Amino acid sequence: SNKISATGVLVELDGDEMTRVIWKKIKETLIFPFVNVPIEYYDLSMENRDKTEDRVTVEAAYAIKKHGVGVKCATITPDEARVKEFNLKKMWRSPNGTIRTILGGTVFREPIICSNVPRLVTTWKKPVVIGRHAFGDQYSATDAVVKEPGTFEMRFIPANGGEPKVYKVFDYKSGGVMMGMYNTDDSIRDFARSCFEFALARKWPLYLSTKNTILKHYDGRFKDIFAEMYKALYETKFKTCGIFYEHRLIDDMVAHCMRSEGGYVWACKNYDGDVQSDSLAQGFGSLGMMTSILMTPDGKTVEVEAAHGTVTRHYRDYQKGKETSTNPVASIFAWTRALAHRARVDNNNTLLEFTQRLEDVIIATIEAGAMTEDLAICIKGEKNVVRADYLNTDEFIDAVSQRLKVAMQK
Amino acid sequence: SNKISATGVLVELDGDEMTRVIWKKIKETLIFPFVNVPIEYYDLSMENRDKTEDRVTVEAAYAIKKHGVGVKCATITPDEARVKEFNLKKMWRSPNGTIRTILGGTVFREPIICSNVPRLVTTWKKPVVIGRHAFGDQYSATDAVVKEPGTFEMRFIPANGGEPKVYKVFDYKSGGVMMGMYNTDDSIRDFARSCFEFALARKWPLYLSTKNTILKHYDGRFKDIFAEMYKALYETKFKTCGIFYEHRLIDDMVAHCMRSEGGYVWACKNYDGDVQSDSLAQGFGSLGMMTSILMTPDGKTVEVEAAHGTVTRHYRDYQKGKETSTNPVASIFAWTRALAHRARVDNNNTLLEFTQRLEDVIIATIEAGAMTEDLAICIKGEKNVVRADYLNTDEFIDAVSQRLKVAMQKS
Ligand SMILES: NC(=O)c1ccc[n+]([C@@H]2O[C@H](COP(=O)([O-])OP(=O)(O)OC[C@H]3O[C@@H](n4cnc5c(N)ncnc54)[C@H](OP(=O)(O)O)[C@@H]3O)[C@@H](O)[C@H]2O)c1
Ligand SMILES: NC(=O)c1ccc[n+]([C@@H]2O[C@H](COP(=O)([O-])OP(=O)(O)OC[C@H]3O[C@@H](n4cnc5c(N)ncnc54)[C@H](OP(=O)(O)O)[C@@H]3O)[C@@H](O)[C@H]2O)c1
Ligand SMILES: [Ca+2]
Ligand SMILES: [Ca+2]
Repeated sequence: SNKISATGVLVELDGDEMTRVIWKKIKETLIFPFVNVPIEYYDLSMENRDKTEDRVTVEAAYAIKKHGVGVKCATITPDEARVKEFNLKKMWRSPNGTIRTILGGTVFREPIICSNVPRLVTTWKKPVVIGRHAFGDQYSATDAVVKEPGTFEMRFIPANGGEPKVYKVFDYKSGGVMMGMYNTDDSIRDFARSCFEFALARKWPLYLSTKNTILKHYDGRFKDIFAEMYKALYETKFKTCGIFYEHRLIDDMVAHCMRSEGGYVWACKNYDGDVQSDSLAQGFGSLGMMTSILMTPDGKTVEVEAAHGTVTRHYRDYQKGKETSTNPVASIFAWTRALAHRARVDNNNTLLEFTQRLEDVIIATIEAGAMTEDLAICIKGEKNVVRADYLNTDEFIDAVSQRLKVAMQK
Repeated sequence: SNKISATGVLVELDGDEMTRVIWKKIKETLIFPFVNVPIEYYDLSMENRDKTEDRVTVEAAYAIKKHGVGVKCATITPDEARVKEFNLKKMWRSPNGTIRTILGGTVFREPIICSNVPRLVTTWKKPVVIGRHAFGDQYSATDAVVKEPGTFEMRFIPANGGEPKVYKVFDYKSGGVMMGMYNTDDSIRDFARSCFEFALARKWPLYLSTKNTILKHYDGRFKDIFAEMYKALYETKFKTCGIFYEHRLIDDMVAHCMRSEGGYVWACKNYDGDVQSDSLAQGFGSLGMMTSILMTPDGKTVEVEAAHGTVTRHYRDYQKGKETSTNPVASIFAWTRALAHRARVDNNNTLLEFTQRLEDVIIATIEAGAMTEDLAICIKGEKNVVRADYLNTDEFIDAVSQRLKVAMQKS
């Protein structure tokens, strides 16, 4: 019972509403008792984001680049109703957006799985981790209606005074609609770097979906760039790891995902990752059972968080004194994942040990049958759920806490 | 009570490989012995499309437009390999894309369910019917890699002689990639008309996914057009059946599809409908249990078929001379679906009842354990099925024929 320490620092980003109440508890019960982390702490509450005029958000991001690891609690992103609620003198940009620009990199969503908790998709046994390429295809396109008959044309004008090449796209007769989109080789090459680095670190294979049958050039450039890089830099390493990479056609990927056991990383384009991430996440079940995690292209800088929001509907009931059974595992797993990275970077196996315990002690505690209300509802259905079927949030943490001590051997 | 018939006509398209052999028995066994509806027959064997330069294809399209109701056996879509196998001439176009263009409107995939055959998604208790647009967008789009540094711009050049309209799209420094797509107001309008008609006729409610969050002008146009057309011609008729039209984003809709019981028509754009139809394909179980049906904008003209292809691999065992358990139920349902549409235009409640019992009989056939391999692998899983769990194709069709004549008697 020597409490574990570290050698580098861990950047903590505190947040809002219900997840903050949960954050605080976790640190008191599942982290600070068992381990001493140096923590550079930025408070990203809405209150304190407003007070520093967002400066702490940016400060937090740069710290993550200096130090190399960050955990983030759910933070409210301000909108119109929020500016009236919290009296903000500015509608500040979503802190994730701010953070993500500065760090750069790609977001991987990895769900936590338990035996007894069933999935919507019977086949699924292991994580399917979708990486999403955020730099714009349709998200930075330029769209327009066509009210007159006429002709939609595309010019590529070379900057070295060279001859423009132009493209007949369509001659409309009645009305219509037109669009143009783009992407960079550098944005793609960074998307690729992230993916290869994540899947390698995780010791999973990597898939890539495109529709390159139809868009032989546009979607072709993705397939190629991944290929260029793979057999250059990654193929030997993956092959030592017992993993691989293949490009699949998007039509096969959805079918493969449907039919498959799982246990792989799925890298897909901006639009595809956006559409798929929601069905996929639904299918695995509770949003408390999944974590986000941005990974820069080098693979040394990581920001990690639960893939749910500040779960406000519950933060009301907590204010009103009512019992609440918000699921804390995604939050808890943000800590363990993030601390793991820290350990893997500093080559620190007492800390890397701890993270393995907690991760699996959580799965044990639910696998045995102690679970928050949402998981009960997967097993037992939404009618049928009685109070003895779920622990509330606080008594679940106290339940993983004892079970952790049990497995503090070594 | 002997054999019955109807005054309107079916339009039979003969197809090729395994599905052509199943086709031959389906008729002789399950439908012709109990139903004698007139048939303007058109053979569409890959054989014959070489022998008439893809021109029986087009003839058949216009045959259906003229007559109102087609049924189609699967056909080969010429690969570069199929050229060497059959004959040179031209590496032809797809007879599906050929007949679909000629007739206009939209294709709706509808799965068939059996209580004892599980889905991969533990909530799908009712069918989910994707209608894919199948025109424009990324499927007729121009694309280019960008090797130099330069500007990508878009010009709209009016036909009348007016001012071009230019759009600065991007300025490349390194290398990049570019693209442009169109869709037309009259393709979305006919996409819309068909869906509203189809959702109505089948008494299911109608969703439409877009991305008008992102693509305000482009996707909005779709949103606005269904909104226009719903109010002005369908919103009344929908409420007089107890159904609704709603738009959702594509994110909610795929979250919906996954968590929802089913029993709706989901109009998808050309790219969403290609992708999503494949997730639904696998999720329901077997392509043996799904029919593609093509409805024109007016909704008075249909060409129905099976969602699967010719089942080449099975046909290869048929040539070795070996046993095969190819699932005919989609092909049979393709008949009972056309004939049903033939009946509701003749007001023929006799033929309408035959189609419903035949379908009821194939369902209870499978619910009492009599089934083909694919459905055996759907229950027991790929590597745990043995010969004693499934019937071959002949045994199966014969098993339902026996079951059919008893249900004809007891009434
Ligand atoms: N990481 C981030 O920064 C991030 C991301 C997204 C949203 N948000 C913020 O969160 C706020 C609320 O957004 P929201 O309520 O739409 O999204 P949400 O927090 O994901 O809540 C949606 C609903 O999902 C259920 N849920 C989510 N997490 C859960 C958990 N851990 N345990 C049990 N149930 C859970 C709850 O349903 P019931 O009502 O049935 O209990 C909840 O009301 C917003 O102000 C937004 O800015 C932050
Ligand atoms: N006109 C059309 O309706 C249409 C549509 C799509 C494709 N096609 C054409 O069909 C040809 C063959 O393509 P394909 O083999 O990839 O697709 P397919 O004919 O749909 O067969 C795909 C595979 O899925 C399984 N399967 C499909 N239908 C089945 C059934 N009724 N019963 C049992 N198993 C079934 C079989 O796998 P196992 O052998 O593993 O059991 C089969 O080999 C191509 O030339 C293609 O162009 C035609
Ligand atoms: Ca999304
Ligand atoms: Ca497809």
